Amino acid sequence: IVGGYTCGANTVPYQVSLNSGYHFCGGSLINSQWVVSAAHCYKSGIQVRLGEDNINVVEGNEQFISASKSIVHPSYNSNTLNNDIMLIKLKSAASLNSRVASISLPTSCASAGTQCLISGWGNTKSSGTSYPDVLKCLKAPILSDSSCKSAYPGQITSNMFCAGYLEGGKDSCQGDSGGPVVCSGKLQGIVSWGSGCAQKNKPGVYTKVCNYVSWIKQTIASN
Ligand SMILES: NC(=[NH2+])c1ccc2[nH]c(-c3cc(OC(F)(F)F)ccc3[O-])nc2c1
Ligand SMILES: [Ca+2]
Repeated sequence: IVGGYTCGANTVPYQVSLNSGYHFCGGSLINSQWVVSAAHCYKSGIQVRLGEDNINVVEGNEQFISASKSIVHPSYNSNTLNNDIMLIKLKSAASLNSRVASISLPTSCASAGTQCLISGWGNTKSSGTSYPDVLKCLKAPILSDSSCKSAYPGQITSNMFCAGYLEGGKDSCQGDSGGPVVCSGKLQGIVSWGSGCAQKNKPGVYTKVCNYVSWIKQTIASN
């Protein structure tokens, strides 16, 4: 997260870190046995780490659960990142409490101007790599479709939305991938891609979760 702030231990209880011997993507807990992340974060040997704040130290509240299976959207395209969403089922259910909780899926899509919270352990430098130990947060607005499409001509599908600042300085970045964009208590986006990080006129692009709620409910119901 570039230009963000320290969220504070366990203030984002649905945030999860996907770990394969190191933190490589974020994710969101949506029920005690399922997590939603980005299809581009797929890999085998994923351990889901819940209740995390400092990812390099055990300080209490963490639950490390192995993924039983990851379900990448059947129509995911890695060259366009269209349908960039993946569901991960946990080997056992997580214990939910105030530090570990799920986030609700949206009943409606959010409008431009909606302010959302984006969080992650991704890079905090737009030029170079600085990875924090603790969870960073950023409050960003969803942009209008015209500004999004004007920023990435021909690269935005209807399953993507842009959120961020065109002046630059504040944005999600590598390492934040797969994580949550929550607006009004609902999971509205998944950190997907962008050109560089916090670059002027290059806002972040997010998977539009409201378009996948029936797919998520149907897939969880049959697995
Ligand atoms: N500017 C953004 N809002 C943004 C968001 C997620 C990203 N994820 C990545 C990303 C970058 C990776 O390494 C690469 F820069 F060499 F391509 C690898 C995985 C990523 O998800 N870049 C990203 C940029
Ligand atoms: Ca920790």
